[PDB]
Amino acid sequence: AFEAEYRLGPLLGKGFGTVFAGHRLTDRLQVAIKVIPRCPLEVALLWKVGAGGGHPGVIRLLDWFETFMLVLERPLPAQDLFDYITEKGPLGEGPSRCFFGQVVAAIQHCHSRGVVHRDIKDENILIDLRRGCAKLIDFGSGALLHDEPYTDFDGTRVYSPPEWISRHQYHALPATVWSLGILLYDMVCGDIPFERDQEILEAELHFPAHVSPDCCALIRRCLAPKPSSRPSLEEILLDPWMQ
Ligand SMILES: O=C(Nc1cnccc1O[C@H]1CCNC1)c1csc(-c2c(F)cccc2F)n1
Repeated sequence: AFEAEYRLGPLLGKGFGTVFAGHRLTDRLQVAIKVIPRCPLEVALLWKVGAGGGHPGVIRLLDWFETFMLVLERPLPAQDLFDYITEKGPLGEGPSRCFFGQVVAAIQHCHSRGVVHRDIKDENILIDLRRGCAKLIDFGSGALLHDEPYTDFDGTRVYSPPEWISRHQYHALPATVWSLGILLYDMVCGDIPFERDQEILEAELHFPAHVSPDCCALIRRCLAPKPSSRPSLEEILLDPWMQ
């Protein structure tokens, strides 16, 4: 059945499992097909967040199969943000604001469906380059959202907050916001702020000279060491740099 409705094209990336470009046979709609080995949570999380729309900041799930294979939308043309930055350098504050804005709303959306992505990072933001639009991908390591802390966590280390590194403490919202701060620093500076555990734990920020102080202040807020010092998502949207 899979091989009846869909044709796998080139490998696009191989942790998540593996993602391919493909087409849906009947109408040659372009899709991405994500293969996983060993029903997975990702399908459920994608369902919850897709259901009735749901959001333009989130890649839609279109179909899934056992043999596990997920059929995802594929904007044409598209590039993840990591590769974009590799090729083009930091986004610069005007387009970061817009993309950062979109990511935050996608995250808010997800939280509204009770889903925490838990792996926000630039490899996981797809830029749909026709519409000028960021989309969240890769829910393979997300969870259902709760007040209660986690240790279910298997994220990307360099986007993980100090209290996870130090205490194995994962609080969904503060850890999300921490990762947003990493991402934003990524976007405007062209690299992550902290490469090693020790750097995360110290959390010391040295901004390149080109980063505006407005952008600095927001990033410092998101990357506060103590998780309760961190803004909520609404505070971030209301930050003066975000206007
Ligand atoms: O779901 C996706 N991706 C993903 C999911 N789940 C886990 C990992 C995923 O991606 C990996 C490759 C790029 N970043 C991580 C996805 C949908 S469309 C797409 C995509 C594209 F349309 C053009 C170029 C590169 C692309 F990736 N990707």
